[PDB]
Amino acid sequence: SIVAPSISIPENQRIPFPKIVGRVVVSDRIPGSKIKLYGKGVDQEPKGIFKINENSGEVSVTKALDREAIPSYQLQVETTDENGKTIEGPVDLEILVID
Ligand SMILES: [Zn+2]
Repeated sequence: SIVAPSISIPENQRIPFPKIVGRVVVSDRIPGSKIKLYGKGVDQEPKGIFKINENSGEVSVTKALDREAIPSYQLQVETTDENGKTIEGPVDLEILVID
């Protein structure tokens, strides 16, 4: 299955970016299936704020966040085969921007 623990990121982080801020773990995971991340903050506006290493499942933020602008994000994570076809998923990844 997929484990996607919730992340809290303080607003106003300093460089450098990107910063790893968590990882998704499957563990009993398929060769060489990939972990995919989607949603507002990734491939829907605002685009490119978060990304995932499709192998390690480490999630990274790409810039400093402002809690007053968006105080939280809710993304979807899944595992795919080499062809991006869904195996496991989706499951929420919640990201809270803390004061
Ligand atoms: Zn503050």
